[PDB]
Amino acid sequence: VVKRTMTKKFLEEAFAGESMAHMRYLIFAEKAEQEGFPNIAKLFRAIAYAEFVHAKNHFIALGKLGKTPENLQMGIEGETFEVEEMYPVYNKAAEFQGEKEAVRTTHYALEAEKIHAELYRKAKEKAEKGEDIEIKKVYICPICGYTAVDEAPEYCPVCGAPKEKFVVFE
Amino acid sequence: VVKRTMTKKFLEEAFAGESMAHMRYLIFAEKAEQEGFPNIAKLFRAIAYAEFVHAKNHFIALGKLGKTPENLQMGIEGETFEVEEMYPVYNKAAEFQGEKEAVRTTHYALEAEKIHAELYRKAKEKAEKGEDIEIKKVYICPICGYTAVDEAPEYCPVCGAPKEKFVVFE
Ligand SMILES: [Fe+2]
Ligand SMILES: [Fe+2]
Ligand SMILES: [Fe+2]
Ligand SMILES: [Fe+2]
Ligand SMILES: [Fe+2]
Ligand SMILES: [Fe+2]
Ligand SMILES: [Fe+3]
Repeated sequence: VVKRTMTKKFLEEAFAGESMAHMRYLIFAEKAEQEGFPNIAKLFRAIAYAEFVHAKNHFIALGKLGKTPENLQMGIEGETFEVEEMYPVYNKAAEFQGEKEAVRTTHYALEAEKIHAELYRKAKEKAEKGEDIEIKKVYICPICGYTAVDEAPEYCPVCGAPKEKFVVFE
Repeated sequence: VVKRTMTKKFLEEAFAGESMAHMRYLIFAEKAEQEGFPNIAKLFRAIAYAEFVHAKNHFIALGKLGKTPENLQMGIEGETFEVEEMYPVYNKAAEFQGEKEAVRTTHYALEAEKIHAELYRKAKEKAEKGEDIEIKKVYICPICGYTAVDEAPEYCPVCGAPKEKFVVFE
């Protein structure tokens, strides 16, 4: 594990840089596919995976990867931070500055993070006992990120998108 | 598109936050799989997607998504910055502080970004003319992220990984 202050800071910045590059490429791949460039989209997705490898490598060097129970905990804290601190404030700020678009994206994220924090809490209770959670599939709204396990509402409670549009993980 | 300075800054911060959460979850998912928790891995992957939706929303709100040619340009500039500026410096600093692990992770990323920059350049020249790129498959080394198109090398020149370890994108 890296211990020197400056190098740790640099690896942290590189992890953030790699994460954003990976994210942009997933976004670009989707856009390229919609524009009629399937091979360019394929290129973006592959490189996005390469950035995942870079990010994971820095992540491990910082010694931030642990066992599932500990990983779920990192998740619980991050989600909880976004629910109680970050998004409420960013949302209130956007409201205050009249940026309706930002008011919407932060509202979208916030409601979903509330669900994430809870699912991770339930999951840890299991993992911590050496047990896997019992879930068949997960629904994710492609519009606002609303998340549902096993059973989904007919329409997204946040944006109202029909269930037919939810991305399914099974 | 969001214009106010503070809200714009907050959305850029949220984009970074969502990107890193997305990444940590993809990393945690692979770990959960390796530890024997396939359902928890499923949850991590599903939620990773939800964070992609959130980041995509902020990114679009910030007005950073354009047509494929322009998106490739953003990629070219990002990769070039990492190749010419960021990684050579972080790598040198890591070496100077004797953090061998970081020397390795920054070197792995560096060699790969050099390839990425060139590939996006090639792709853009085609996209500019309304043409897709002529690539059938893309191989990615799961160890260092080394990237090769159409054919995988006998062994990864960067980390030494055998050809059979490459992840294929077709
Ligand atoms: Fe990278
Ligand atoms: Fe979340
Ligand atoms: Fe929704
Ligand atoms: Fe999120
Ligand atoms: Fe790259
Ligand atoms: Fe490699
Ligand atoms: Fe990168």
